[PDB]
Amino acid sequence: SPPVLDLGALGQDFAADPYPTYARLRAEGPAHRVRTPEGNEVWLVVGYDRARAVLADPRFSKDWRNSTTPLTEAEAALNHNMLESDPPRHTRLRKLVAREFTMRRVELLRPRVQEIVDGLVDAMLAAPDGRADLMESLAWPLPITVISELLGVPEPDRAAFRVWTDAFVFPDDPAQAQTAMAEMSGYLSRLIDSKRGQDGEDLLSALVRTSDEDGSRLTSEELLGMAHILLVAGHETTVNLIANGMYALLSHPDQLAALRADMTLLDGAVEEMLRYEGPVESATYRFPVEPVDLDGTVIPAGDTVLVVLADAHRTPERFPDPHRFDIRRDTAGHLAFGHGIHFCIGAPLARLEARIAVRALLERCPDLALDVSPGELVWYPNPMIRGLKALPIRWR
Ligand code: HEM
Ligand code: NA
Repeated sequence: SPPVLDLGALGQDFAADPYPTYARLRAEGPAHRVRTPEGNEVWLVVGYDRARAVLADPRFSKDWRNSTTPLTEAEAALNHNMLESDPPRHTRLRKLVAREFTMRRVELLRPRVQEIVDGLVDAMLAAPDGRADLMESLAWPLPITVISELLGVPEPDRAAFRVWTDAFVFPDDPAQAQTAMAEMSGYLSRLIDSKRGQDGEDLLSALVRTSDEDGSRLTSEELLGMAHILLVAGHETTVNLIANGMYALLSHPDQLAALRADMTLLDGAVEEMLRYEGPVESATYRFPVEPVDLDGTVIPAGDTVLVVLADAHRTPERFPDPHRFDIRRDTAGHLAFGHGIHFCIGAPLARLEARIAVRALLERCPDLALDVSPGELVWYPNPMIRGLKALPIRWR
């Protein structure tokens, strides 16, 4: 049970390029005890077949009642949400919003998502020197705007979320992440109270009435948990898809040129962005309900287990020539949105946002290029998140 590797000790080189580390683990076997840079001891599961199996394996629970790790008040306040639940709670909670997120319902959002991206790109192109940070200009504001509109988060409240997620992803120290959790929990409880009795038609207003009409269908703690998960999971990964995906495309001129020559390759290109540079480096916490033996390594009941999606996607038996970004590759079966009962409910909306943003950038910036050498980029060390601090670009 002591870790074999402290990922914090490896520093920024590991954050920027974690792949050799994970591949070395994979060659030793499927599961490994590590300490993360944040100080948590966890098991990593590596290798595509084992990763896909554990994601779908009901022996691995998502409910903190099966973890041996105790929670703070702030943590406990937010965890009654579907991603941190098992059936039957999972089943009930996801049913409450499944209809909002279907391919057909999401498709009705297209004109508004297009308007948002057109507006943000209009503002970017107005820059004096034909330079911007893609993160600040597009990748961050697009997804927070879309989820905020859907939920009903007023415009001046939205900037706080970048501060909070910065604190959850890359905390200066553990106290800072706890403070941000406490702040966010209080804000969401205020926002829920502010919708009650206001006859709003946004999704948070509907969820507040669902809870008030029957507390057995959605309890007040699950109402706060649902607001939390939809708002945070509903933008944070999309931001990094857009920036990671655009970094990949701009880093590979042959693929960029293939896309420009045939824009019907756009959906496959966004799938290979997910496969090659997806934002979820490792899935969210799983806890074995009983001891689980993975090819002779026994993970104790209750320990925290991270499924390393990033290493599954570089397993060459499953994705041949895995280090090549190839927008024409067969990407079907990637794990970037997970697999099994927790498979991302946001996938149609994430795809719609990322496809619209990538198309608008290529159409509106015919000479788009990176305005930064790779060595000036700064990546997050947390093995759960693959993402950049900034992505400077330039166009004609
Ligand atoms: C490119 C963007 C996205 C990626 C890569 C992504 C990835 C994932 C993954 C890997 C999981 C499952 C995690 C696990 O099993 O541990 C998941 C779950 C989830 N995602 Fe996404 N996501 C994205 C965008 C979105 C959006 C736009 C929404 C807004 C609805 C959203 C809402 C959720 C929620 C609520 C869950 C929990 C589902 C459940 O437990 O049944 N996600 N996402
Ligand atoms: Na990382």
